[PDB]
Order: sequence, then structure tokens, then C-alpha cells
Amino acid sequence: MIVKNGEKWMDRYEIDSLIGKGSFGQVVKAYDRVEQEWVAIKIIKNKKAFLNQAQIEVRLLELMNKHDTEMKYYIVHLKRHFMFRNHLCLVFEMLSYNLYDLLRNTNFRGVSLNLTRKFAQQMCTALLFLATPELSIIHCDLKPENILLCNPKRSAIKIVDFGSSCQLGQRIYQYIQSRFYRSPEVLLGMPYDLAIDMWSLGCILVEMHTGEPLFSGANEVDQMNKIVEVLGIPPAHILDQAPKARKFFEKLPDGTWNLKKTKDYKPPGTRKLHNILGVETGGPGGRRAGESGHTVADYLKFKDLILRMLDYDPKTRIQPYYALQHSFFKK
Ligand SMILES: COc1ccc(-c2cc(N)[nH]n2)cc1
Repeated sequence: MIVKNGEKWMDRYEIDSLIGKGSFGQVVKAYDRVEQEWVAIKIIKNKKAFLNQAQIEVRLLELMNKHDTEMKYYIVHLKRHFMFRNHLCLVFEMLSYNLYDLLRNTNFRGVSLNLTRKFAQQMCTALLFLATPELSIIHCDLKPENILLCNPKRSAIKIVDFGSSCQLGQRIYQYIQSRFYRSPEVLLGMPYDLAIDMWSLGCILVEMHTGEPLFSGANEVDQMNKIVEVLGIPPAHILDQAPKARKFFEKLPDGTWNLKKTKDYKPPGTRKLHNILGVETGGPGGRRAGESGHTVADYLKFKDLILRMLDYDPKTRIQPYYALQHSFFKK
């Protein structure tokens, strides 16, 4: 759909400019003459596949809207939706630029542990809200691009893009999440729950501080090999139940598992998060040496929290309420 600047819709919206495009369609900046404010309008493609998935997005955003709690305000606000020219249109508040843009602006050197902490607290609060029993919403595509600043002057953030999201027990696709942020249970083809978003968050927070993705797999096999470098071979009790385990691993006589080797990775569990973060060595690439708020003790709390987020076992992986009580967040 070609949307000209100055185009007026329904004696209400004046289209200004293109913010973004996705597989789903496009996001435009528009002036709402009724509320007298600028808004973001997500315009879905006029194809059944994109319409039907955006209808789930509208349902989940409206479900969240009717849950007024102090935990709901880290999610982008859907103001309303309408059909126009056979396109479903979702109207949101305006937000600012995304956390990938923030990282690009650091030259991929990362933000401070103090700003990482502020982002972590907001995102853990959002995940606590989505875990409300009557919502039980799995975002399914958390990544820096889907986390937006509320204001370019400030460090408040909101999650956007519920285009992949589903309630617990309403799973459609086995192949979900962006690869760098994909949980082991999804790589392994297992039934997933809200814990896959906590995995993603763990990955995101390390990247926000280092500047680089923690696990930048070129395909699923490379992804799982990059996870095993840092965390070791997944536990047997997980691999024993995993449809896709033999995509990556081999089982032996004594019920133990090992990596499937291909043509010539660091040995399992030897690429230590301790060294990626530079806990004892001045932070990532030693670039935080002597900076305030980047002490070994600060780093050890961060490292502990991340390793709880990167638990292989989705049943024992830290949950949002308990992540909010972690020492990383204590003054
Ligand atoms: C730049 O302001 C915005 C505001 C909202 C969005 C959005 C909301 C959802 N569900 N996807 N994308 C994007 C950018």
C-alpha cells in the first residue's frame, strides 16, 4: 500500500511519514485530530495470513488493556483499531527509537551496567505483567528491535510487536523467536511456555552491556553450538524428552549426551560468561576499568542474574517476580 504524506483518513488521521516496515505491513506517523496528538498506526497487509495474525495481536493487546495494574505500563498502548481500504489498522501511542538503534549509536560498545539495570527492571516488570494468570501471554519475539524508548531524552522503555504472541496453551507455530534470542526448548522442538521470554531477556541484557549478541547463530545448529560453548551440554532429562535433540546431540549407552560433531567451537561450557562480561577484567573489552558502578561485586550480581535467566530447564529458570527480588536490583 502506497500512503502519501498529507493523505487524510476518515476526517480523523493525517498521515505524515513512514516509521517502519515488517513482514506484517508498515508503521506510519499520523496526526489524530480528535485526541489532538501524534500516533503510530500499524497498517497490516491486505492478505489473509497477515490479517489473521494481526487479529490475534489486537485480541491480546485488548486483553491487556482491561487489566489496570501498576505492572501494565511497560507494554505499548493500543488506542484503537479499525479496517480501512481492507487493511487492519492498529493505533498506538508514539514511541522513540529502539534498543538496537541505541546499541548502533554506542558503535556496538554497549551501555553502562547502570543503564542495563534500568532496562532489566522495566523488562522484568513487563514479563511479570504478561505472566498474570488470566493473561499468560508469551511475547515470543523479544529482541532489542522490539523494545522502544518512550522518549529520546529518557531511559523509560516499552515492549512492542505482539505479532507472534500467544497465550499459554494457544501455541500455533513450533518455529518461533528470532534465532539469536531463541530458547533451547524452541530449538529442541519442545512445547514452550512464558519462560522462553526470560531466556530472550537474558540474551538481550548481556548484548545491551557488551554491544554484541551473546549467541549469534547463523542457523539453528550454529545457534545451539554457541549456547553449548557458554552453558555446556543441556541436562539429560531435557534431551530425553526433546523431539529435535538429535538435530544437535548424540546419546551413549550410559544415557549421557554429547554434541554431534560436524566438519571443522570452544569445548562445552568453557566460553565463560565471567570472561564475556569481564567481571574481574574491567568489563567488556576492559572498557569499563575504573568506571563507577562497574565493581567486581556489581558484575557478579549481574552475572548471577543472567545465569538464572539462561537456565536450560524452563521449569527452574528464574521467573519475573523472583528476578525483580535479585540482589542486582538492590541499592
Ligand atoms: C515509533 O512508535 C511506535 C509505536 C508503536 C509501535 C508498535 C506497536 C506494536 N505492537 N508494534 N509496533 C512501533 C513504533
